Amino acid sequence: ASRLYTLVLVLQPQRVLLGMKKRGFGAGRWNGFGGKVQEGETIEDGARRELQEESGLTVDALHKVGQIVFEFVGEPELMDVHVFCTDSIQGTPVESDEMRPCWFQLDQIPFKDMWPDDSYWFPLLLQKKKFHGYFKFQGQDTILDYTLREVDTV
Repeated sequence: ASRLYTLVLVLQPQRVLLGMKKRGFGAGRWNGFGGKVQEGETIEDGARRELQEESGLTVDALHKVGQIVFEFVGEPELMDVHVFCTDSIQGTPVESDEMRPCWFQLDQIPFKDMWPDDSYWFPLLLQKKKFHGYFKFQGQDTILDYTLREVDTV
């Protein structure tokens, strides 16, 4: 058993929007926007909801760019993360209770203050390659196992 999550990256030609997670899981790291998919919404609709709740933004179109499965040692549910991108946003990002948004130049992405798996798969998002990733963490800092590959269909 896995649990569905979303992650949304707003990726423009020379900049990417990230949020500093203020509370809960991953607090104190920059990440894309997202969360648990709820009952009664599609995965994409949950990604839009989470982007709106966390950043205030709405989007015309979301593109599927990846799937990453996370195992956390000692947690029974795997996280099945569906990764989306958009260039097209509507509105100005604003801070929420969960996230403080900020734009980053593509050569200044703050990997040292991001989940450690991001260093591995971001290069693929930036190159516009679709991917499937798996990472096994021991706590929040150590990757014990991982796999990563490009795919044709996400």
